[PDB]
Amino acid sequence: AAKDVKFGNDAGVKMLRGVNVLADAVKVTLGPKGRNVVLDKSFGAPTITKDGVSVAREIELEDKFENMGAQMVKEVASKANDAAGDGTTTATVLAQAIITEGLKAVAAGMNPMDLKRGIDKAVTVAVEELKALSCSDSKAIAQVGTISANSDETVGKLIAEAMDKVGKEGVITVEDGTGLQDELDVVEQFDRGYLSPYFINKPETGAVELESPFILLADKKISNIREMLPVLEAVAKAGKPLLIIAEDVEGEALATLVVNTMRGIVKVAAVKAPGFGDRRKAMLQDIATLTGGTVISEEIGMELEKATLEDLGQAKRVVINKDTTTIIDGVGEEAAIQGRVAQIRQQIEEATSDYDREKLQERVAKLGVAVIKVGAATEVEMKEKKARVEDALHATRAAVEVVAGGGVALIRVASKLADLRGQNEDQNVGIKVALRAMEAPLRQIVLNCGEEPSVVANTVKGGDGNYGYNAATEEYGNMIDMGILDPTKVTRSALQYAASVAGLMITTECMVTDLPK
Amino acid sequence: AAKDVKFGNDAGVKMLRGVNVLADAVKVTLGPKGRNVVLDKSFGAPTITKDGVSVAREIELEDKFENMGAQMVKEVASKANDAAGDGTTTATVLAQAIITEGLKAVAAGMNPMDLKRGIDKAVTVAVEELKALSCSDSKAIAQVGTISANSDETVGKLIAEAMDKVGKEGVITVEDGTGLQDELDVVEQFDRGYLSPYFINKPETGAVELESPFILLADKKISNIREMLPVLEAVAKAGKPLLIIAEDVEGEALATLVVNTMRGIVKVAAVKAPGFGDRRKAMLQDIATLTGGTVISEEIGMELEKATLEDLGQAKRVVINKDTTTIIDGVGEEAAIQGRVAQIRQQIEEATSDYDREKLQERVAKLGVAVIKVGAATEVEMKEKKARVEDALHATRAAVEVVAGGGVALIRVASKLADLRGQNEDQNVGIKVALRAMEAPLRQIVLNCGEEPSVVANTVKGGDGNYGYNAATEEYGNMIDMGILDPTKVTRSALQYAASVAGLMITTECMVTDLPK
Amino acid sequence: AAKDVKFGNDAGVKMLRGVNVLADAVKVTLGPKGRNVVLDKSFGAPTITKDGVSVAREIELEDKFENMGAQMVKEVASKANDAAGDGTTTATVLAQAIITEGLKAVAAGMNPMDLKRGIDKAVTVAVEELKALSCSDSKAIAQVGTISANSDETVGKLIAEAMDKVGKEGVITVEDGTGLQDELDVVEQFDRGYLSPYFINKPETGAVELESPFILLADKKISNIREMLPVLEAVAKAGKPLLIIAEDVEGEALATLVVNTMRGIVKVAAVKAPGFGDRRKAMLQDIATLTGGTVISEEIGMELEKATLEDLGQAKRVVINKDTTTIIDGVGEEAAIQGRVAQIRQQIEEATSDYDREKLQERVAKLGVAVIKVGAATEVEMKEKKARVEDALHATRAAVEVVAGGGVALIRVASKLADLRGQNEDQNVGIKVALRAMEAPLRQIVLNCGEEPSVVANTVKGGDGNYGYNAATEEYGNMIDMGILDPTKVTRSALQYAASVAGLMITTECMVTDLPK
Repeated sequence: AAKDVKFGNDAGVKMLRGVNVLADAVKVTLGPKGRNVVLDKSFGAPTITKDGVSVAREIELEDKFENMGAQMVKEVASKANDAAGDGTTTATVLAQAIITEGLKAVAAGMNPMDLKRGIDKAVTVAVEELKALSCSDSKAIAQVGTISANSDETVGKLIAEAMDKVGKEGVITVEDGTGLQDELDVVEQFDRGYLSPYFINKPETGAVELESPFILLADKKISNIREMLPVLEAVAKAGKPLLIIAEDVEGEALATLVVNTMRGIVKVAAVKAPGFGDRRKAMLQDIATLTGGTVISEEIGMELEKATLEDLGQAKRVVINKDTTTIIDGVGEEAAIQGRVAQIRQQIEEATSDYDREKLQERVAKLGVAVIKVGAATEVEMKEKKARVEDALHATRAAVEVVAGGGVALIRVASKLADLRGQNEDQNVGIKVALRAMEAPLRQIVLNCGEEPSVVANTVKGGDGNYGYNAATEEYGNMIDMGILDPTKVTRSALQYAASVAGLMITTECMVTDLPK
Repeated sequence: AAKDVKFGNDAGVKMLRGVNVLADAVKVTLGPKGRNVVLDKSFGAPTITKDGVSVAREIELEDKFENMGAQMVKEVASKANDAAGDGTTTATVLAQAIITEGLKAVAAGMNPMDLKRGIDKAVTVAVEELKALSCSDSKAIAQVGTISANSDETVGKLIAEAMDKVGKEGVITVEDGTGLQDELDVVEQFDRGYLSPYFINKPETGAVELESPFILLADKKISNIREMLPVLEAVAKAGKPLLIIAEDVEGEALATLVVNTMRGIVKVAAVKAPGFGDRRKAMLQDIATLTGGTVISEEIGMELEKATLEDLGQAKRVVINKDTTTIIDGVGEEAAIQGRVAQIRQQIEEATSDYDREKLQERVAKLGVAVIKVGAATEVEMKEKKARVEDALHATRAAVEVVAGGGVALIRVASKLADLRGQNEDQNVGIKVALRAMEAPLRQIVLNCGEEPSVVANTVKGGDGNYGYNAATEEYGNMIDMGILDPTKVTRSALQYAASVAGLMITTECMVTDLPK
Repeated sequence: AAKDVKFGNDAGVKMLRGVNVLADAVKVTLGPKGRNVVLDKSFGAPTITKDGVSVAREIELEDKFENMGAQMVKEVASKANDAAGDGTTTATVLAQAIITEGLKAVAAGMNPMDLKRGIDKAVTVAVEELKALSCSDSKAIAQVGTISANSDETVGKLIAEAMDKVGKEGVITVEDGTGLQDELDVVEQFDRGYLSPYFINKPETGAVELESPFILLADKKISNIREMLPVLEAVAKAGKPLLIIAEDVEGEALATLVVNTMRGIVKVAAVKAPGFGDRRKAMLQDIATLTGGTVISEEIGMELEKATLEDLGQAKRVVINKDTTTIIDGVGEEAAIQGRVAQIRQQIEEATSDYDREKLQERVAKLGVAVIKVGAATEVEMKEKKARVEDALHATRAAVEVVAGGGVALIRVASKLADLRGQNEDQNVGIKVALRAMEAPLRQIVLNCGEEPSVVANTVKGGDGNYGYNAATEEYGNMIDMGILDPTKVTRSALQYAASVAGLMITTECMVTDLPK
């Protein structure tokens, strides 16, 4: 359709307004004194939140261009959430700060490209400086978990031990307990999410759950639909849920499965094979050995139509997040899986490239799941405990993949980079833009407290090291001694993502959108 | 004509906007880092100023009610200017601060009357506290003189020289120097201004100047016009200028003289007799002896019509300001004047009431005069140097019968009154309203510097005594050691006038104005 | 009437538009390739000009605020025209450049006061640097004379001839030639203009001309009107024109004379006495000796009314410009004047202060006169040649007590100040604002040629010294060798006036004007 095009400054103003609308709505929920935000529910009473992520999801503007700006900075929160699993609001306040001052410098005549270069330089030097000041050990892992579950020491300990058993990389799932106590057991996960939403049968978690499903392993991309019908019929009996782990399921057959899940029971859930090219099919073999199935390869491609339930692997349970699929308890234990492990473990011995050995080591490391059965007290208490552990786990994993909290770490880092220079004046301005934005988080936390940000900032900048401002007690002191910590992971992730999106927007010279007319 | 009436809140909002428009325009010119304000000239290039008084004079709003508010607070500046002769901008920032928070408290439900009482209480305790922090010895006279003269050591010394010669209670005048340099000599003025403007033949100074005029001294109030005609005719020859120092010139004969000055040469200038009742006519006799004239009393009232030029005293020159008339060089020197002095000097000996002696002492003091002849710098700068000396002289005499500058004095005073309470909560709120307004001056000075007012204020409040912030060098230190002083006179006057006008506005419940329709 | 008030940015935008409208209209006429501007005549064919001054006079905008901005920058042209007598367009392009970038920096957050300080610092260092790149010997006088006379060798020589005869400090006048050719002869003026316009009987020159007028010399300020009537009556016979050289003529008697000149013949013309205080009356005596009159002093003040025509001096002709009065051929030659000269010449011998001798030397210099009689070219071109000579003469005398043209001088000066810094970043920005504006003149000259300003500017900045761009031949080369010179006077005056007005506007925080409604 007819488009609307805006260049330079005209496009810059529309972007700035859009980011301000989103950022302002989000930033009010920062810190222990974060204010509430009312999100109008389609039906019933409105939602009350202090959670930034929840607020951002609702932000969409009428002005096509402003909305573009809001959707661009919304990428900061989502990316930081996907990486660190926390600190999205901090990322949003940092992004806005860099974009605000960045665009103002552009309007002043500064070179967009130079500005970006200066900002990027400040961020690289900042992250390394952040490392110097610095969630690896179980002490920290247990400390983050408890914090994520309202100081519940029980939950933090369960997570720490869970990660200590299967490694801070292994698959971990939370299940219901069987009469009090807290159980932990490894009962025999790849980076692939559902090819399309809607498969999400549990909207609250944004994940797909399948109980005792069959797993169709294919080495080709499904698109034909029709030749899949005979396999679907076979799965329609007993094991209702079906998990398709093919090379890829094209929009053709994929759209058919999506339309079939609606109304027609649980049906099927589709994801793509882990890895690519050569290692893709060898990786599929590992899944086949776990689940006890047969991979329908190129030559067996004709067989895709006459694939019996014997060729379909099976598992006790499977959970598919946005970008992670975990197969819990596969059917083909010991003998099969262990023999597979013996082969690959012998592959590393066949010394070739150091690369191969690393990749093969990842495979043997993958071939079980560690289930955490929660404290089964009464009935409702067990449901809450599971809700606590579930959220606390998710937050700890992101925290794993500490520095003084309250935004003092970034301020302390900015003080060190005061002499940082670039190749020119514009690059120097960009550097200072980044350093001024590193004060934004603390200033916003203080602003929400009802105190003057300029004063508190000045005082903390006057202090040294872990000297910061406790927004909870309205008192200054040693942040770490007061227990106000931030994983170095969430802090650097928030800064890096804020700077990348901000860098893109500052480098933008033209915007195109469908005309309202 | 038809009026427009607004009550309570409706009237309060209109007043607040009006005061904000005036105050905001004025306050930008506060301190050493005061910003410029462009005043559009009717013809030619616009005026550029950092002088608050000049800006305020131009302020007039379209909205009848808002204009009323602006004209009300404009009274603060004019009154403080008339009293201290400086600190009008400080007075305006104080007024706005009290009015802003005062009206907000009113809108919150507070009792206007109680609020005013609390504010007034805070101001009375503040001025006495200001006195504690703040003139007999020559050191004190010279010190306050330099401060009032904008840290000019020369001027401060001159005021000390004069008060050392004729005494601190003696007569002191200032005029241009004959042969450059800077002179001071002792050679052998009452509180009454022109009864009506227009007589002002010199618009630039806002004063009336008469050269070799005749002085008609009358002990009755002129209103008849007609019986004055014969005397005016006699003065129409040779000594064109005429000065009427009668008991009072009623609007009847006064309006006739005003209409006659226009087009009909310089004509006459009218003022009323110094003092009142009994001492009024005895005071007139003193003027008669100086000028060498005869006072037309009650009985001589008929003679008012046949008053010859012999009865009219004469002087070399006379200058009539808004509220001061000065007779320069009277004709009747030595013998006449000296004999008059001998009588009154002998009156004080006739011990009766201590009161009489004080009043009689004022008379003999008026009838030598220490003539300060300013430094003749290009004969153009003579006017600037002259103005600076008379302003400093006036301030020094008032002091005879300094605090830390940069608005730190008021802040230091506000710290002492932190425990000040009233008869109720509303009175306590009003007290705090006044104390918060005492920080306004410093915060505005800092705001104009480009620095954060909340931070600098916090730091100065953390210090002690003369510890303040030098806005010129952007450095903290001992204000007095840095030479940043403020006459206690300008400071207390600015606060008192700000509080009085603010008290009136906060007590206002109804506004009436001519309808625009 | 009701006013309209605008603050900060709102006032800044209105000012910028106004200055842009004026500057843009004016700058198109800059240089040898200046474009034409059509000025609509009230009656007849429109005016066609390449003269900037003529264009500026016509500029007046509808928007009250924008007009204020235009009238403010219009002050740059008028002031530079009054000082250097040329370079108004250059001044206007410099002003606009400083204001444009200055206001943009303000909008960016920069401190107005700091900016002004930086600009002022750049200008002071620039003018001294300009002096370095830039008059005792006849060669220097003639050289600067030709340059000021638009490279006219003839005029430059004449100024050298005159200063060789009566000295460089001597008196020099210019007038029409009697018998064509071009004459120069030595036969046996004060800084005071008409107290009020309207006296200007010759609108084309903006000056007052009186033929064989009487000269009333008074040592007091006239205001009485009435006592002047008898003297006016005496002058009403024979010598119709009258010139009043009193201490000052106050608006009272002045307004009466102005109303009398209208309809009532030529009447009288009033100006104030040269100098002030003591030397004022001694200076009046010198005029009295020339014209052959008697000065009515303080004591003779009564005589002001009975001042006979014998007391009134007389001259052959008198011309009163805006700020200069010249008495041509006084009646009291030789004996009287020469005796007066003998006294003052003997005063300098009485060694006291070096100051007195300088001032006394100025008096004897005023009381021979080198009469330059312009080349009589058709008696019509005589007026053009005459104007050109007096403008060049005025400029040469100022130089006694040239740089590369085409705007290259300022560019060369800006290159030197590349390392100039201030007390802070804002002051550094202001400095750079001034340096960027110094390229404006050349860029505008090139822009009018039809060539790319950025390219030519870059090339000249790449060159050295007098290397510039000849806009006439479209060729680069040594400006001075090509004969493209600019008096250092016009260049520094244009820069200083541009910076002062720009400094005021940048310091402006509020604008007030009569409401259109």
